[PDB]
Amino acid sequence: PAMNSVFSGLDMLILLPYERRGTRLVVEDYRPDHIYCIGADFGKNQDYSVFSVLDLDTGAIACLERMNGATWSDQVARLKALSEDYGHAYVVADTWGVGDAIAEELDAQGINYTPLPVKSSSVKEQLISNLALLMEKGQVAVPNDKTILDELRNFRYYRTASGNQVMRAYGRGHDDIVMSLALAYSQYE
Repeated sequence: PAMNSVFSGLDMLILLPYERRGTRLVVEDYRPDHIYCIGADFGKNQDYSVFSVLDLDTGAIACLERMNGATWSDQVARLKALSEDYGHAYVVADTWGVGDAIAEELDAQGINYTPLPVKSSSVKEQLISNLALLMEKGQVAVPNDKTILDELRNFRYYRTASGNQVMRAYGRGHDDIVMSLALAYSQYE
């Protein structure tokens, strides 16, 4: 890790085997005695959308779905299917700047969701610090997928011109997986 790495506890991250089924990485199938939620961010244009299914009873990711180039309606339909697959798991959705169509469609399609708009650096910092703390404590368990691990590894601290802290991917990288995981783990006690 570089000096400015956010996830200093990456050594305590539990790595899980999985089966790749198209856009899903499936660690385990639905356990009906457990309660699940899904962290969801939505991509515009060629950006990725990432849905992270978290078993709230074990603290482990059961399934992670990631894709780009999907229509807005297809993003919502895939989220609905994942929710239904995991017992009508509730969605923690980053609703900031998602647009009228997706907002209307979540409601119109009866998706079980709670809004968590990542509307400022302050909100992002709360989400991230919670994930990072849980990680150091050995409570975060994710699919052992190099893309996921690399995105976590490359998430770094910077400062703005006014001196405020910001967190973002190194170089010209992405953080859609990081934020999806943080949205899921925001619910974990």
